[PDB]
Amino acid sequence: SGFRKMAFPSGKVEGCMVQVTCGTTTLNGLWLDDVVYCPRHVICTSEDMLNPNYEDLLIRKSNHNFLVQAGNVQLRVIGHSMQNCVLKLKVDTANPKTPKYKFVRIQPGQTFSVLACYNGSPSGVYQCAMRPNFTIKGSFLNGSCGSVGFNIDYDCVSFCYMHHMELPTGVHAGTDLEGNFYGPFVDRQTAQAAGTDTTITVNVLAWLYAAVINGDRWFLNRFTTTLNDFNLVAMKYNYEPLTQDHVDILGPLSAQTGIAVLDMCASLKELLQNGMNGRTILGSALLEDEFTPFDVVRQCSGVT
Amino acid sequence: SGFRKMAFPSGKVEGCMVQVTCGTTTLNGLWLDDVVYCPRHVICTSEDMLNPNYEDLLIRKSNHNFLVQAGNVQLRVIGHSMQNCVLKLKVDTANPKTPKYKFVRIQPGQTFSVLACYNGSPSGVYQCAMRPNFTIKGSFLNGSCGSVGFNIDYDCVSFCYMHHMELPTGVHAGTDLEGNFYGPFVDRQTAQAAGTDTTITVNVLAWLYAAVINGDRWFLNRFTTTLNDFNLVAMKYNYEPLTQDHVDILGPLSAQTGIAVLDMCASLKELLQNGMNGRTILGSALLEDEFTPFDVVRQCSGVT
Ligand SMILES: *CC(=O)NC1=NC(SC)=C(C#N)C2(CCCCC2)[C@@H]1C#N
Ligand SMILES: *CC(=O)NC1=NC(SC)=C(C#N)C2(CCCCC2)[C@@H]1C#N
Repeated sequence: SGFRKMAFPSGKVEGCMVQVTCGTTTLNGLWLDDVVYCPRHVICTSEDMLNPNYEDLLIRKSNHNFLVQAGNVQLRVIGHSMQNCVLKLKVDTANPKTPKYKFVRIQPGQTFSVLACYNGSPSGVYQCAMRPNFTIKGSFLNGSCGSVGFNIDYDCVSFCYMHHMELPTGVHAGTDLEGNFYGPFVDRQTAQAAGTDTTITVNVLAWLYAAVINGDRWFLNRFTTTLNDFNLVAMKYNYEPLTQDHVDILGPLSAQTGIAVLDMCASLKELLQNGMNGRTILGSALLEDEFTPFDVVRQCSGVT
Repeated sequence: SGFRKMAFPSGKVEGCMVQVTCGTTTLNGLWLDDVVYCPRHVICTSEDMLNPNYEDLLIRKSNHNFLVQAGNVQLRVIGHSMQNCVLKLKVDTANPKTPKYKFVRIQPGQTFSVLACYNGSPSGVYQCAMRPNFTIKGSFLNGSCGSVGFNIDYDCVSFCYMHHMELPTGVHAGTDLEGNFYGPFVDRQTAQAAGTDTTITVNVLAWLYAAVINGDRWFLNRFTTTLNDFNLVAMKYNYEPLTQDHVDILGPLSAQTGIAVLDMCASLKELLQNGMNGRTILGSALLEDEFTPFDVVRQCSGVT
């Protein structure tokens, strides 16, 4: 029993972290096979970030201008290319610590672990979600760009995120491992405002099921509702609309607890309309939306 | 910017996790050098746990009765000994993945990361604190016993906890790496009730400083207080008494923010007396007490 915001074990990603320096700018890189992936703005100075033309700045860079350090050993760069907002540095040595991996572009509401890094060295690991406005509420200081987000399925690491930017509001923006930003963000130091950070309804429901499984059941009420009625309430409280796909995804949690998805929806509806009344659910005084239904299943069943 | 419940990168501990089987009971072990550490109740059946005499049960066990599996390879057990509530299995092979390590017995209020494991395989990593009643609010399912808690300083892993038990209330109890339980707990399936789970005052203050550093400053008020006045309020709200040692430990946070420790104490006092009034601090609707002052410094400064 007990329910925690759990991140995946980070060792498989720790063994891929390198330092990438180009001129005076240094950031984190990800060494997978004989390639190093890093934000393309490793070729920029702080002044360049105001209005960078990456194609023009990259013309003035050769393989030897990129320094890649793995721990303390220097990897020889034998090729370089820009792919969207990431640079791919072909090195002469395959990473001996390359785990089984895939690059995945996740959907909003999906969760992943971030291995926060500075100078190619790992400092911490935390769990977070791709917000519905395509930002992440990370914890990143200067020097963390290039840190990646990932999920682990048995022995396979699915890299889903690379840290590139911090918006003026303190939220973070980045790309998948193909260099495409999540959301409408750009790698430029210009005012980029995020849209409404709505709550991930299916995740709140999933966490409400985990609460029931762990004995926190005070919030369970005597009512039910329909998807349309629930959605009218969810729209009022800036919650994402719930779909039949989300109901199907909640199926195993509904089966395990004996609580119909729409019955939990009605419980959530009353919580939105009345508040927690000074009470907690799983040690939280607010409704948690950064546990997907699969995260709850994994944590409540013990998937290694 | 951004503040997250961050755990240490777990790779150095992942490479030490083994499976220990004795008869039909299997739990997690920690392989450091040529020794494997695990809960002594690996020699017990579920019936034995009702009233075990470990010394008597251990007489009927030889080196060959303990099976140790590292990933999938079988380590040869060449010695065994009981040290308090842990068994030490001397194996014929030194762990090639042994990081730099120390065994430390932590004080209540201290935080550490837990690498939750099942069958010697890691499933997740989370951050938690040794509560003032010597329990931990972990997340452990059947098969997780033997999972360890640790802190990392540069390249050195300080192991501080080993999971041994779940109390009837859902909280967890365990030992340091010398087999001594934190608190008055015993490795017996008998009713053990925990004492008052009080709030770690110095950690709440430390998290209030992290909030100020990250821009959440609504709670800062126009008052100050004394240690004695603050402590009268802290006693009323089941908060630990704050000492001059705790004030000294908060010194760097006080220096960085320009907020005197007793001024933050007065802010905390008003928060205890009025509540949050529906507001959040660092995305939390309650006061967080599982970040030590050192954790805040590390996260807000970028220690790898
Ligand atoms: C996202 C990020 O922080 N980018 C960085 N840009 C630049 S100039 C394009 C930097 C420089 N020099 C640093 C790397 C060194 C520390 C200061 C920021 C980063 C990073 N990370
Ligand atoms: C702390 C804990 O869970 N202990 C266990 N005891 C016993 S009997 C002494 C077990 C058995 N058999 C298991 C290990 C296998 C899964 C069921 C529980 C554990 C554990 N862990």
